[PDB]
Amino acid sequence: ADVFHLGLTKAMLDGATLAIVPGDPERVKRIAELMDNATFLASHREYTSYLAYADGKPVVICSTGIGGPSTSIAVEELAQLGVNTFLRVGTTGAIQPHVNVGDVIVTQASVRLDGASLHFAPMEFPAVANFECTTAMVAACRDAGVEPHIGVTASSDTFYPGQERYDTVTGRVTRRFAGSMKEWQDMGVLNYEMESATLFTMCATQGWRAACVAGVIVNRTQEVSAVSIVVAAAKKLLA
Amino acid sequence: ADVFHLGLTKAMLDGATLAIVPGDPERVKRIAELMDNATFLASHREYTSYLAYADGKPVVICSTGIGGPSTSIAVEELAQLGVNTFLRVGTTGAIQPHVNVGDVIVTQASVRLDGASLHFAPMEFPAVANFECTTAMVAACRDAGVEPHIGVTASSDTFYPGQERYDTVTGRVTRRFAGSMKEWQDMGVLNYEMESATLFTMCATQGWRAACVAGVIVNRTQKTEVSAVSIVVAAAKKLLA
Amino acid sequence: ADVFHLGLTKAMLDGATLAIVPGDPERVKRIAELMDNATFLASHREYTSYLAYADGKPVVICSTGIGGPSTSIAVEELAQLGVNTFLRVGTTGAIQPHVNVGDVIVTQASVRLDGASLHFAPMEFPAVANFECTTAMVAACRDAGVEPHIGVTASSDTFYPGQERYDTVTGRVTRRFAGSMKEWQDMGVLNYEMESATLFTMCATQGWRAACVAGVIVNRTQQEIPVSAVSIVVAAAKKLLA
Amino acid sequence: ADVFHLGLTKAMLDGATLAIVPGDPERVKRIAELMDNATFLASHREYTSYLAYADGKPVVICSTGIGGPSTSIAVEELAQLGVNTFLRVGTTGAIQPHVNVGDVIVTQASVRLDGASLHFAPMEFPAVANFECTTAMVAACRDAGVEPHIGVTASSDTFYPGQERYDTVTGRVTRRFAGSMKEWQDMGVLNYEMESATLFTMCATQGWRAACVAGVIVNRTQQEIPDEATMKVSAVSIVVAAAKKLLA
Amino acid sequence: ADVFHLGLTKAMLDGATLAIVPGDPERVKRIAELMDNATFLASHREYTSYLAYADGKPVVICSTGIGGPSTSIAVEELAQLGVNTFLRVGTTGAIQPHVNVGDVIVTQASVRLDGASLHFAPMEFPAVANFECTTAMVAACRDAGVEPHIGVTASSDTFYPGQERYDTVTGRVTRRFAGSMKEWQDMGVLNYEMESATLFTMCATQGWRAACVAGVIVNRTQQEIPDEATMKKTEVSAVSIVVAAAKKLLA
Amino acid sequence: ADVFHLGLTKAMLDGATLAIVPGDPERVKRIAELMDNATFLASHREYTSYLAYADGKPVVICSTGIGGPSTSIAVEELAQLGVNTFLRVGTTGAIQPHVNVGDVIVTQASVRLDGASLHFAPMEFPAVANFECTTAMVAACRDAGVEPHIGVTASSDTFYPGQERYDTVTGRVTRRFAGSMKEWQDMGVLNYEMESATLFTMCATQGWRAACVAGVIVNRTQQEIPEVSAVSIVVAAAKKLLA
Ligand SMILES: O=c1ccn([C@@H]2O[C@H](CO)[C@@H](O)[C@H]2O)c(=O)[nH]1
Repeated sequence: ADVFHLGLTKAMLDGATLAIVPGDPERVKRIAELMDNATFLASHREYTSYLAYADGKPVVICSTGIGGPSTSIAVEELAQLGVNTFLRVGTTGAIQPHVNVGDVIVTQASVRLDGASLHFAPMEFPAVANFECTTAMVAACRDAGVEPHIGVTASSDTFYPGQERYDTVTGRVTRRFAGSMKEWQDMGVLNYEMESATLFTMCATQGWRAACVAGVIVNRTQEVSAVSIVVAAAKKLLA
Repeated sequence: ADVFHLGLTKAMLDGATLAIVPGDPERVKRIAELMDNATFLASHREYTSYLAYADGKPVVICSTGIGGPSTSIAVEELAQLGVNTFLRVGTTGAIQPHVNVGDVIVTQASVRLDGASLHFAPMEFPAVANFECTTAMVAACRDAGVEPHIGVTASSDTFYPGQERYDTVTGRVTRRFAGSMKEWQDMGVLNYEMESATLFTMCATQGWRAACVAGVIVNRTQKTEVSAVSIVVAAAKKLLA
Repeated sequence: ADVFHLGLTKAMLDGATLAIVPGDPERVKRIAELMDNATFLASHREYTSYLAYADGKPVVICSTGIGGPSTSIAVEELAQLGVNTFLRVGTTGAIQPHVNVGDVIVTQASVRLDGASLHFAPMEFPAVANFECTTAMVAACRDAGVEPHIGVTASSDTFYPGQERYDTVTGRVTRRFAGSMKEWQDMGVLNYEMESATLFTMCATQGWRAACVAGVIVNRTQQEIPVSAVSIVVAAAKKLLA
Repeated sequence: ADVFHLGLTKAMLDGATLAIVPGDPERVKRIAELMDNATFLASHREYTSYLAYADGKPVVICSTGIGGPSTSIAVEELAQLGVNTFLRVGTTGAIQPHVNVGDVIVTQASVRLDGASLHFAPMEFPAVANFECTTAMVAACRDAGVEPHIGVTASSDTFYPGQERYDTVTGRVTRRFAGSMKEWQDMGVLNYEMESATLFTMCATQGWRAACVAGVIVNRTQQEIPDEATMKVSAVSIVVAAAKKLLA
Repeated sequence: ADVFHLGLTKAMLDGATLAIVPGDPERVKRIAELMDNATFLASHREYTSYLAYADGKPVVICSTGIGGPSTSIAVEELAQLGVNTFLRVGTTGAIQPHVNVGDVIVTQASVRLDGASLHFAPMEFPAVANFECTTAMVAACRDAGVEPHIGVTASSDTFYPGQERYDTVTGRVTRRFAGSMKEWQDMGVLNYEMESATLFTMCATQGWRAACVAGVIVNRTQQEIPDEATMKKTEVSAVSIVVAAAKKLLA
Repeated sequence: ADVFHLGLTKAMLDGATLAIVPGDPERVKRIAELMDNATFLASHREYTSYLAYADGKPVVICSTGIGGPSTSIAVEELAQLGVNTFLRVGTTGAIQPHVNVGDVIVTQASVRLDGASLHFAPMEFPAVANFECTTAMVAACRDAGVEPHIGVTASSDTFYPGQERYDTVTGRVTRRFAGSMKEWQDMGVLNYEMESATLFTMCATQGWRAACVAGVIVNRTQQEIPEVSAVSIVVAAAKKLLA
């Protein structure tokens, strides 16, 4: 290993400069296999990595785990190995009535309901995706005949209280987050997830490109496509 | 009038749903005359408003004044009259050595060094432009042969201490803003201006589209006005097509 | 010009050290004509400036525009030209049912609902008026046989949600400002306007004098949407220059 | 008693509506004795209280103890008993180089370096004195041939790190307060004390009047704490003169 | 004196390194007299100090006054004179419905509702007691047959609005503290007092040991303030407990 | 499964009310096999769980993953299945020079350099361990001849800038965190890790007991980059609490 967590060496990446970063270690192989010559690199903790080839060029695929702290480790260590572009593919719950189950959201920027983003910039800095990569994701969507919801995502350090879920052992939500779902809804926020605010703030401040695409699993008011889009998006950027 | 500061009624706008929003009232007529049948609407305080037509569609041109507070009045009152799209055009000073004078900046999102943004959403919320409008701005630049710098802008409630200027009467910068220019520079921030954080945050939270383009007039580390006004007019056309 | 925005030089001020600073550029002329030898100086963006004379002494009258960001520019640049005293004259919405439309409010200190103030001092610092200048404003009221309604003013970076106005496109206010008008009311706060927190914090921190009088144009216990003040601020200037 | 800490009943105040509030319980009798018919009311914890008469009018003198939390109990319980005006008389450290030992400072408003003020209003609210009472203090100074320093005071929950004293066991100050004396200095701030931010904020928000005069005991551009080398009209005489004016 | 407020010199402490710090100057004598050869030292402002001897070792007993800012001066000045261990003994309003009047509460850590603690470390730092001293307090309670209530305590710069008391002149509490009592109750917080946040944060950051035990004088689910109807105090005594804890630590 | 992420039902836990919670999924088996009848329950995402018995008492062993957010899911979902005590066993970097690589730290309470703790209580609430469980951990060290460093831990949402590591791509640390290591050192804080502030705040507010022991793998006074001691202690501690 040349990096402490991932178990990777710069040579293992074969000059890859772009990473696809799902949350789940168990989804990394299946993403890798949509491209050419997929090969297992390593597995440690929540970090499962593969290499594969998109229209000739190496792409590393590596899981992040759930949440900003585990994401910030993967992104830093990948970047130590020469990665400069991070495409997140994921799952999400929608909070707008017009965002249907099975739909696709491309996150342009995020509400910072996380703590790791503050380890890169004070809260005034916007958690904003790279314009070129977001453009690539949108065009990959439309190629698939899917018009994506493009907008703001609430990115939370918790799955329960910070997404204002009451279906828990205590049934309690702290004052800060009580009433919060309706607040984001009113402001046009599309969905909740748990990594984009760290991912975006850290890449913007450090000089790397990031974007995020997600298939909607649930809608709080009432996913092959997503992986196929992110691979299409990667090939656009590498072309 | 329908609206208390602008002195406008809805009928006056002839169905316009898109405003170009420069900072200076004296630049309003100038922008309006790039389009057809420019016509004075009203002038009160720092708010001068014209109607013109862009490829046959009605467009409002209205000044905001300097800063978020005056901007927030213009945008709300225009939106009361059916405007839903706000395109900001201006001049700016760059903080990155490779952003030369005569370059163009398209602001994708802003550092919130302002107060009025917080009257729309808590600080966690991003001060981000509409993707569709930002896309139009960038296409408008490229049609004119300009590759814009697209990125993050620091949006300040002050021209002097919030932009870490020491060329003032006291020469003092309060602790919060001491060393702050270097901090934004290291984060890739491109420039300082004084309205985008308010404009972006209020539009994103209230359901309106916003974007911002500016020509670089000075670089803190080291024709362009006409260029930026030309670009915003071309983006308006694209959006209304 | 000797300064970046105003279009003025030090010589144009004829040695004035005191400015009257209305919000509205369209009020500067009226103010100046209450004094002697009123002379147009400049007009750029929201900054219209006149000079006039009070009992032989030059006074500059210059607008700030609406809100702290434009105010911070006018104040700094006039201070560049030797002004050290800034008497704001404005309009205001009363929030206490005892204050009537047409009454005058002298702002001793302000709730900092603005952002420019923080570019001069952290929030713990009081947005407080100069004692001598406030004193002069209160006296000018007494001479005119009017109540000066002296107290605390909420100074907001917005006219709409930060003053908890609901007759708007979306009809909503963000959480921070929902209920906020009732909170200031209960705390005895008199009124809303949009410049005094920035003006006071900047003058206090930078060694300049400031004060603020405003005419009440609406009472918010009744409704959201809406010369005395101007004669008082002129009277006060004269007292300070005597 | 009819309040929980001070040990007082409304009848004990003989209709007083104005209090003089020093920090030290050991100063209360001396202040009371500048007035007429000084009489002990109670003493419990740090709260010593006297009644006396100012040009025929009743006045309660009651100590606050050091800091906003103890002050807030005093001011609330007095106000339960019908007090509506609170004149603090204190001691202070000057932070500007020519505000001398023995001078008096009249505090117009305060930097809120306390926690108790936040239990009355969010930090955006100014910790400002009552205009009427501040004017009377200024007037009482001038009558005595003292021109007071009138301005802004830094009002601190600590005597040591929050006033940037370093002659302490660890000799360290936490990051927030490191360099903070220079920031207040540059801003024209006159002095440090430890009660005015809480007193002013609680009074403005609750509808009571308040003011603050204090004598300088040290100049911090010179010394951290006074000693026998430090220089030798009292603030106590000024506050009693001010009270007479307000109740006339 | 060697210090600016307390009126004490190093010699007067006779080498003492442990202080009992009650909030009230009027309790100091009584505490002192539970030990040997109790002797008055000094009294200035809110600071009354005695010396006594616990199994032959010197113990200083000094009041803090109400609230963190007064507490902070006493703790600093005592440490200037060689004290390194501070055992707070106080009174407290229980906020859980079956923590009864007359029970003892050993505070292990504190909600920081004060401002003096921020003068020692940013709010993210925990206001936590010394493990050894808390252990001695718990042990002193059990020796005495009292199972203490060990947990978290809300430590407030005010007695009225910050403890959500409404029986006041205005009968209003600012937005931040409206509904706050219910918030702490839901989180399992046991009680309110007014010193432990400041004392714990300053001691942890400066390298000194602190602990806090307090007797319950009201239950806030019952009454805002106690009266003659309130349960009367039992022979269970927080002052006896603190003295017994001191002895364990000095042994 | 009766919970959304862990893949568990209540019946699978055999009545267990205490969990040992390491950060690494690969550590779960190793911990379980220090106990009796180690039994695989589930593996999903970063969440690997075993059941085992501690002197006859059932105990769940479930990874949290790195960081508060993943920790918060595991703690909540276990508690839905009847777990009420959470003993974290981890690794840590020491920031005090007297702490050696290989020593154990028992965390009494944590500096909240995390964001998930704020999803349970505002920042004034102390990130403090359960007194009983901390005392059991101290006793287990003592029974094993190891002196626990008991104190305050800085618990950070990042491994790099928030622990003021400079050997990174950009080698920059944001203003808030520049000089922070020295600040903590000066305040007597022992060590950095990445889960305790979330764990402690969420348990204390929710009515559950939590404690945390970690083995020192690096001393930051010397360098930035670096079971079975720590794990032995947490198992011994579990036995104490369920007796
Ligand atoms: O309710 C009101 C009425 C007037 N103003 C003042 O008048 C201008 C807006 O009409 C602003 O400069 C502000 O100073 C208010 O803030 N609120």
